[PDB]
Amino acid sequence: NLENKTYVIMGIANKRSIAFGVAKVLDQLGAKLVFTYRKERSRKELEKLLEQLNQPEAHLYQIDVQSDEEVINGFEQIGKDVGNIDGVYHSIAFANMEDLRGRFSETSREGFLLAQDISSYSLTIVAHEAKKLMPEGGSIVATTYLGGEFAVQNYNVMGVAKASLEANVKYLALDLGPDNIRVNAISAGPIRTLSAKGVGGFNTILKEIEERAPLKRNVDQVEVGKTAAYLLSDLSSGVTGENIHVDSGFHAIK
Amino acid sequence: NLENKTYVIMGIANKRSIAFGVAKVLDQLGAKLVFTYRKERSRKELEKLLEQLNQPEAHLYQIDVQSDEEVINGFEQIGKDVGNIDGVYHSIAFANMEDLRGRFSETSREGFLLAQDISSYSLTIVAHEAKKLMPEGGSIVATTYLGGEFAVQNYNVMGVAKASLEANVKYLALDLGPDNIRVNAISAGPIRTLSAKGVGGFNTILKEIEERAPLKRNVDQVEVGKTAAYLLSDLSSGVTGENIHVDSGFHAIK
Amino acid sequence: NLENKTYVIMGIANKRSIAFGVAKVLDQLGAKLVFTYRKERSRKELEKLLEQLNQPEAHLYQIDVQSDEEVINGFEQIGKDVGNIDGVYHSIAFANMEDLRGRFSETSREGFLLAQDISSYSLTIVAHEAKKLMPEGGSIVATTYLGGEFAVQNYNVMGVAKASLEANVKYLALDLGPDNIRVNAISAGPIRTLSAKGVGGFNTILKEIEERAPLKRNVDQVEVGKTAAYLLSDLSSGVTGENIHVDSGFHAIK
Amino acid sequence: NLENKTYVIMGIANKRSIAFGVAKVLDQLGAKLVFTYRKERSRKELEKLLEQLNQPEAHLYQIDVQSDEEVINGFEQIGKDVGNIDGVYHSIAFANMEDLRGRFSETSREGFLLAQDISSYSLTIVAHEAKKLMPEGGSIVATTYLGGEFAVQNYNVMGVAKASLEANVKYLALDLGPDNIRVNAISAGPIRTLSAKGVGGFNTILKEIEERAPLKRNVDQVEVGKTAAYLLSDLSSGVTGENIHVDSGFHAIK
Ligand SMILES: NC(=O)C1=CN([C@@H]2O[C@H](COP(=O)(O)OP(=O)(O)OC[C@H]3O[C@@H](n4cnc5c(N)ncnc54)[C@H](OP(=O)(O)O)[C@@H]3O)[C@@H](O)[C@H]2O)C=CC1
Ligand SMILES: NC(=O)C1=CN([C@@H]2O[C@H](COP(=O)(O)OP(=O)(O)OC[C@H]3O[C@@H](n4cnc5c(N)ncnc54)[C@H](OP(=O)(O)O)[C@@H]3O)[C@@H](O)[C@H]2O)C=CC1
Ligand SMILES: NC(=O)C1=CN([C@@H]2O[C@H](COP(=O)(O)OP(=O)(O)OC[C@H]3O[C@@H](n4cnc5c(N)ncnc54)[C@H](OP(=O)(O)O)[C@@H]3O)[C@@H](O)[C@H]2O)C=CC1
Ligand SMILES: NC(=O)C1=CN([C@@H]2O[C@H](COP(=O)(O)OP(=O)(O)OC[C@H]3O[C@@H](n4cnc5c(N)ncnc54)[C@H](OP(=O)(O)O)[C@@H]3O)[C@@H](O)[C@H]2O)C=CC1
Ligand SMILES: CCCCCCc1ccn(Cc2cccc(N)c2C)c(=O)c1
Ligand SMILES: CCCCCCc1ccn(Cc2cccc(N)c2C)c(=O)c1
Ligand SMILES: CCCCCCc1ccn(Cc2cccc(N)c2C)c(=O)c1
Ligand SMILES: CCCCCCc1ccn(Cc2cccc(N)c2C)c(=O)c1
Repeated sequence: NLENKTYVIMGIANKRSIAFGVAKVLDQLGAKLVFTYRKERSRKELEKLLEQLNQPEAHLYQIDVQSDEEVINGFEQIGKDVGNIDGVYHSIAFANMEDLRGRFSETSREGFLLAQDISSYSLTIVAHEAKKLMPEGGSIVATTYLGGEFAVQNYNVMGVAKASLEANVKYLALDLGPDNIRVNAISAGPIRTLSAKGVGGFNTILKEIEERAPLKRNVDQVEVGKTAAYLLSDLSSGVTGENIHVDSGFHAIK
Repeated sequence: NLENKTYVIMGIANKRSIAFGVAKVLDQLGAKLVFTYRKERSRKELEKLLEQLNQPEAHLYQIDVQSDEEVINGFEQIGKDVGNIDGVYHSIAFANMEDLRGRFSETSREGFLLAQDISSYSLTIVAHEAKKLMPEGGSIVATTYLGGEFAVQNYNVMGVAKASLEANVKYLALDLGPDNIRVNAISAGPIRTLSAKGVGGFNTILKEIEERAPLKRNVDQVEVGKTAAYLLSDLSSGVTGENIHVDSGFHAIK
Repeated sequence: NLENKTYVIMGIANKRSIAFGVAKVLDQLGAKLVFTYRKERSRKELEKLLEQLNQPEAHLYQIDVQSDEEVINGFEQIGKDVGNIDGVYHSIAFANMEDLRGRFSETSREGFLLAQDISSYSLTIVAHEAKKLMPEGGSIVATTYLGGEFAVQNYNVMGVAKASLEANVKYLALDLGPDNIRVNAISAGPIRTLSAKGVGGFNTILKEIEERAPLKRNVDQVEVGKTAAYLLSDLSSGVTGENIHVDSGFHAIK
Repeated sequence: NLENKTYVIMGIANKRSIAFGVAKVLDQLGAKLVFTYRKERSRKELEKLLEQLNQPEAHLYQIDVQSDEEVINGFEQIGKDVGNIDGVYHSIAFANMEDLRGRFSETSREGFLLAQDISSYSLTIVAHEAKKLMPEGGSIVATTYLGGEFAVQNYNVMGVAKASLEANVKYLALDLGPDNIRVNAISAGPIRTLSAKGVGGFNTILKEIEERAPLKRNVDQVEVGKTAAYLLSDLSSGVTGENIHVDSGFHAIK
């Protein structure tokens, strides 16, 4: 039960956002939810979305994770507006569609470092700031993909970013363990999201999952949300630096 | 919420049993619980224990996992007495204290194969039978230790048994995925159990955990129970073939 | 260069044996080679094989790894006949074709424990004895398959055995590190061997390898032999407890 | 035997450089060696070093891996001066000593992205260019550390860079498998190098290695070189996307 719990959810873009699947679940558990977005234009569509939730007031903040300030300030503000929080969900990442199509060896330096910045570092600084709002401790969860652990056809630069992220988690988990903050990640299966749109051979994989994954099916944002809850809750106390695959156990086969 | 859910808990020896830490948690969630023991003499002490739970009736069955029958029959009987179940918790293992003290290379063939039998195979056959009581599917969880993934001083033969077990889980998870049965494992941190008694230097490790583990503390049977619940519940739907470390994130460091 | 080096090669059944691919390579490096076989009937075919090698004398010993003695004695004898050795190659394993076809959950206890015995334990005892012939230290290598790390369709019980083996290596590596003995394993790609014959969907995999493996091709006994040499030689000094995938990098993808 | 083989060695700073330990070994095998350095001032000290090798002519090129051009041009030039090559050794990495001392969560964005750039991306672009000099294929090897796989006290940001690198390898290995180029990495144990100087907790670890590592000792640049040779040679044909721990098997314990 998540009453008296307040979580920050970063990275909602639409009803298909994975971070939304999470929100639904948390909301359904009576958690007070706070949200962050990148561009203004999103914000309206956003508020439109919230209405499907039993959130008394809508607490929306605009943070683009590339700006040290937008993050530092953004959080401080939340600290002022809602006080302390219990945890953060991090559903943010980016890469140039080019660098995902081209051969990986052709990947550009900007494209590379960019993905590293948004998809991995963001977590570090976010944690550092969120820490300030979790005096008695709390839980942080980030979203990764199997391509962080293996070379996945076409995932290219994003793969390396995820790999980087998955390590980020461990180092954070260690750094903040003492401050009683748990840091874990969810390796999600492929899901039909905004960003999932436009990727080559996506549909192929979804099918290969059904055909090969132990559960012979695919996963959804809710299932992720559920695991997310486990992780954000005291249920997963004692679990830190872990990466949980919510992917029909596709990770376990070969 | 675990009303209308019925789980079989194997491997309770006492109040310090990990499997007991699990039971408490499940009971506290309104699950109907069934138990199994190896020797009669335990059974009394056992009933004595249950009394701390809000279990209407006590359903205790005697199964030594070395006997193909005791298992086949034991389960069938449960099927008759309680009908279908939602899952099974497997907290069973054994190894000869000799083989854990001696150099690993000196390990005897019996000692070796014995541990494999009780600590790993047991799961396989248990799953096969439990399957019959989970028509609409369900969840199976086994308990492993970090020593299944790395050579841990002194864990010796038990290490290899766990390794074996952790693979057992994956192969099972794959085999029974279609039948909608999830199979996962919990890599527990060191806990003061009956069997934990008598192990060389154990106390050293417990301390090293506190000193090195991200959370700078140790874990208990409850924390495991909690994760166990996550895994046994529909919360962990979409998670199969996974090994979750409930160990203060000690698994993540080096 | 492998003159003045003497290695024991266990598990040759024919010209297609992986252990043979190894032998060729070692022989080609001037190593003195010793061999072991299970049944008499093999021995003749064996001697027939050796003739393709520049081995002055043929040193063949009969050891079935299920017999504690055949191993203890077998080695002692070698110790008497050839004195000290530099290392051992272990290309032995077994499982019942039944248990590989049936669902994994249906696996029989004998079938299970049998595979564990031959495919994993064998190593332990072999090491213990070979140790006696390597006073200044040496190198031991065993052969595993990817299915020890992931649930591979149909590998079933053999998978778990390999998993067990891969751990055996680590625990041995640790145990004998001080005695300056390195213990490592080769995760080989699928190769057309005697035992490879009769397995379901084998041909499928070989193709999937070519199509998906980074090298877009398959591997042979020689390539393994080559890596084997690296491992058995002082080249791989400082490497112990490692598992090297000679599989066109298939292990690295997903 | 490495006659008729030409390899590019990047990242020599002094006689203690790991890349130097490699060079010695390769030179000792009759390989034609090409070198790269970052700053001019190094170059002299460098030529001074070469003299210890049986290299007919010294082929030294200046490439700082942060410049897309210095790399593109640098290689093209080599292509003109020495024609085609057989492979590349990558012994380059950097991170700000600050970010390694501070808590990881405090890591600055520049510091972070910088390490990613030099320590990981560099490989990608280097590969892309070196590819052009390896028409019939070849082998690329990079140097990583255990902290890429686990949170290692103090390794902080460099850890994440290595993690990133280890993924880079896999994705490259896959991308260039078809062009018959193998890409692998060496996870080296701690070694007393120029850069190793100034790290906190260094001497401690070196000792913990001796005390805990299976081989109960430490490793040197040569041992690495040796494995490097295995990897760069046709010996490791069939091995790609692999990470080999040359660390006295410390990786295997816990
Ligand atoms: N979809 C899938 O199959 C998988 C997804 N994941 C991961 O899940 C997470 C969410 O992806 P998903 O929900 O699928 O789809 P979404 O694209 O809906 O969510 C991603 C969010 O990231 C936001 N974002 C991007 N860059 C920044 C930035 N610099 N600052 C702030 N926000 C930013 C986007 O905002 P906007 O559009 O408003 O800019 C969007 O809200 C990511 O970490 C992704 O890697 C992992 C494995 C599989
Ligand atoms: N304690 C720890 O620190 C750790 C424990 N674990 C694992 O957690 C699980 C629980 O162990 P733990 O709680 O430590 O101690 P427990 O002794 O409570 O649990 C082990 C149980 O196994 C039972 N058992 C043994 N052999 C058989 C058999 N052939 N058939 C049926 N039951 C059998 C024992 O019953 P009886 O005495 O009646 O025979 C005992 O109740 C085990 O799988 C263990 O390996 C993992 C990591 C660390
Ligand atoms: N083939 C492949 O694709 C792969 C094979 N491997 C591994 O490589 C190794 C060699 O298999 P492979 O060479 O392919 O095929 P083989 O069948 O030619 O070799 C297996 C060997 O095991 C021996 N053996 C079996 N039981 C015993 C025993 N009790 N005592 C002594 N020797 C015994 C057999 O001897 P005999 O017939 O004389 O009893 C035979 O020489 C095995 O460990 C296998 O697991 C790993 C990955 C892939
Ligand atoms: N030392 C250890 O224990 C371990 C080291 N490693 C790795 O081994 C590699 C070599 O480190 P090591 O040999 O230990 O010590 P060194 O510091 O002697 O070598 C590092 C070299 O990298 C060069 N370099 C750094 N940045 C650049 C750049 N931008 N462009 C070109 N060259 C650059 C340096 O050049 P210069 O000074 O001339 O500018 C120097 O020659 C690194 O990748 C490191 O991460 C991995 C595991 C353990
Ligand atoms: C080529 C394999 C495709 C696997 C699909 C899983 C997936 C789908 C989407 N995303 C998000 C993503 C991927 C690539 C670029 C961007 N910007 C974003 C937000 C992921 O990180 C991962
Ligand atoms: C060398 C470190 C000791 C391991 C501490 C954690 C632990 C404690 C107990 N057990 C259970 C165990 C260990 C040894 C023998 C037996 N029979 C049993 C049931 C484990 O598997 C593991
Ligand atoms: C289901 C995937 C098949 C993978 C083939 C690779 C392989 C081929 C042969 N062997 C040896 C083997 C396999 C099966 C049964 C037996 N007895 C033996 C000795 C292995 O352990 C592994
Ligand atoms: C607390 C763990 C210490 C491990 C020392 C091993 C090591 C020693 C040196 N280096 C190179 C290094 C380390 C730190 C900063 C920089 N710039 C560089 C190039 C490594 O990447 C790794």
